[PDB]
Parts: sequence; C-alpha cells; structure tokens
Amino acid sequence: RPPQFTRAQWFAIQHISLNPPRCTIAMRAINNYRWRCKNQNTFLRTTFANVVNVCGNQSIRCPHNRTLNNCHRSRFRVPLLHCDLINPGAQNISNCRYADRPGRRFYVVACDNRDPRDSPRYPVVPVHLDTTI
Ligand SMILES: [Fe+3]
Repeated sequence: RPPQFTRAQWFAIQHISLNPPRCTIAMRAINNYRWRCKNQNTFLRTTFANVVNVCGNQSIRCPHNRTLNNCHRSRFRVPLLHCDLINPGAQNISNCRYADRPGRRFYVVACDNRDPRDSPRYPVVPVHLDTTI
C-alpha cells in the first residue's frame, strides 16, 4: 500500500465510492498511487461510517483468509461496481482498461484497531475488503 495512507485510508480509496464513474475512469483514483494497474477492484457504494459500523457486526471467519476471524459481514446487500482489468499486460497505469460489473451483494470486511494517523473518531476501522457474496 502507498505509505502515506493508513490501512483504513487506503481501504476507503479503493473500496468506498457512492457514485463511481465507469471503471476505466474510476480506477485512476487508485492506480495513480501505484506503479502498476490493479487486476481487480470492487467499489462498495456506501460511506466510511457505514463500513465502520459493519465492523460492529458479529466476528466471523474471513472467507478468503481462513486463519482469520476478525471479519464482519454486512446485514444487507449493498450496490457496488466491480472493475476487472482487461489488459493485465499493461506496463504503465495510463494504459489500464477495465470492464464494469455492477451488482448488489453482501460484503465482508476485516477490521482492526486504528493506525495512530487515523482519526480518533473511529477506534476500530475496516482494513481490507475480504470478499463480496
Ligand atoms: Fe501487481
């Protein structure tokens, strides 16, 4: 992750966007901070506060990280836009082209205590998007 962002800040940039433009455009807000294009990314059309509150849901096993049990599943399905890189051989980020796949699914996030640089408003924050169901 870019070092200037805490895990929660980077989670928000990658995964929270209420009205993202088409993927090829939306993904630039993420890839501009990287050396290479992301092969896949899901934007949950929600708010940071909302995800923080899902962190309050019962602790369950992370579907994509089965030795971890600090995951939390949303109670409701939420609108989202998934973006899949169409040209994975791209060497620069200005060439990244993405396919759009809108959907409405439950999401599962891993949450942990906040980084010292994070706001004190949220002592517990989402640190990675595990999967969507
Ligand atoms: Fe890579």
